[PDB]
Amino acid sequence: AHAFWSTQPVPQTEDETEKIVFAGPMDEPKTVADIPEEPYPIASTFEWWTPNMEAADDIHAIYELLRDNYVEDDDSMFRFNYSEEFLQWALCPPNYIPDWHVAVRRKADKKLLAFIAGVPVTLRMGTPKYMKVKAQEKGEGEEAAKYDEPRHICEINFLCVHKQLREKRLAPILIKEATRRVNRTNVWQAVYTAGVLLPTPYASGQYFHRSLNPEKLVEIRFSGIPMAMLKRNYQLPSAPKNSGLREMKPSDVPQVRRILMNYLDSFDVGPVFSDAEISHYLLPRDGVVFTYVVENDKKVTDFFSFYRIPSTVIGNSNYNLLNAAYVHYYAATSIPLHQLILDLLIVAHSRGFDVCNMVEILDNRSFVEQLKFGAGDGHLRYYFYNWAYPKIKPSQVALVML
Ligand SMILES: CCCCCCCCCCCCCC(=O)SCCNC(=O)CCNC(=O)[C@H](O)C(C)(C)COP(=O)(O)OP(=O)(O)OC[C@H]1O[C@@H](n2cnc3c(N)ncnc32)[C@H](O)[C@@H]1OP(=O)(O)O
Ligand SMILES: COc1cc([C@H]2SCC(=O)N2Cc2ccccn2)ccc1O
Repeated sequence: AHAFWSTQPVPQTEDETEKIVFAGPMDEPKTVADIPEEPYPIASTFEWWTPNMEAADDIHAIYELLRDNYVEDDDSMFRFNYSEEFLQWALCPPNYIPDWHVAVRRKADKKLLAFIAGVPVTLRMGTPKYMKVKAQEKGEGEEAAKYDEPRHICEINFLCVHKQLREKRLAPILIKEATRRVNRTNVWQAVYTAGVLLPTPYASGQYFHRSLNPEKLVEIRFSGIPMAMLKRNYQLPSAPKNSGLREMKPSDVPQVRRILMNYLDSFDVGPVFSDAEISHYLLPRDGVVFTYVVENDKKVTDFFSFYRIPSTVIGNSNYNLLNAAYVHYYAATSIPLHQLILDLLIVAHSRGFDVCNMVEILDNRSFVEQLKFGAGDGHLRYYFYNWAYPKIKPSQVALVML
């Protein structure tokens, strides 16, 4: 059984979620007034802390916790090493809610012991297309469309319990207190992803990896194999191919918004961004996010973005860090996607990245073979809290998780 997740308003089995035909809430309907104003009880040796994620020193403390105690691969060879500048960026988008950033500290020495963050996101999460077709067949269109409006919900990430406190049931308490703070803000859904299987994902996709520095990837034992031929296989132009590719600037915001919103529209689950959220999530930030538009005749017709997450290489001597670029949002209207993403690779490689990672969401599958991405061991499972949702393919997901 799941002593925690069984008590939660999520579908409980694969079986249950094959049964779901309409999008909609699961729990009893509640009001802010129904929600306790006191934080969830925790042991007297601990205290709740709300870090200030725009304070360098508080960001550094979260940083160290995640550097030492966040997500590893199944073989404990790699561990995410999210940068401080990246943490500020991911956790402080426009209209972020400081109270959604939730820590536990040892009351004695203020040692940071645990963390979970929520940020606001406006998400389209109405009944998916294949199920609206069935609803129409059965004269149930209105029930199917009832929750079509884009919803203001919580996106959770960065759940982390210090290694020294593992399997002590501290993660359920963090999730309950996060849930409480979010509910007190009159928000009743969340979206989150995990590499592990929990009850119960609405979508799952494989990760894909494109080697940019195979010598290094082999050396750290991420890849296997002659090195001259492997280098030759993965070699890339030294400069981008699309004439008038350039980094995004602030005046591109409205057109990038337009073409992104038009594109993400075609997917069942996807975010809606204001101009302020496009500027936050897509304007270039050194070491963090990198975004390039195609502009021809003073008009932005395509773009791509990727973000950086270095990983600690745990076992190797010769290297302590892996530099990885993650495919972020993009849109193509003037060139095949593979031609657009080729430039992403050239740019990533030119800037010193070792590998380009993505999950098979969006139309990421459409360029896998031609650009030489290979399937990895990772899977990313997508979940909602308090939201019934029919199983969809990952190529119907348009929400990139950081
Ligand atoms: C309305 C708004 C709602 C807001 C909240 C929305 C929900 C958000 C949900 C969180 C979204 C997070 C998205 C990400 O950030 S996914 C990345 C999570 N982080 C890591 O994997 C870092 C390395 N690992 C750790 O820090 C710990 O092992 C964690 C903290 C993950 C578990 O700590 P620990 O190992 O010390 O265990 P425990 O004894 O305290 O707790 C055991 C219980 O925890 C359940 N568990 C294990 N892994 C996960 C997991 N990734 N999501 C949710 N639950 C998980 C597990 O099944 C068990 O419950 P049950 O099986 O007994 O029933
Ligand atoms: C080792 O395989 C994977 C690792 C990961 C995550 S787990 C901790 C981490 O640092 N990963 C990122 C990573 C590590 C090595 C190569 C590419 N991506 C995601 C997808 C994968 O296929």
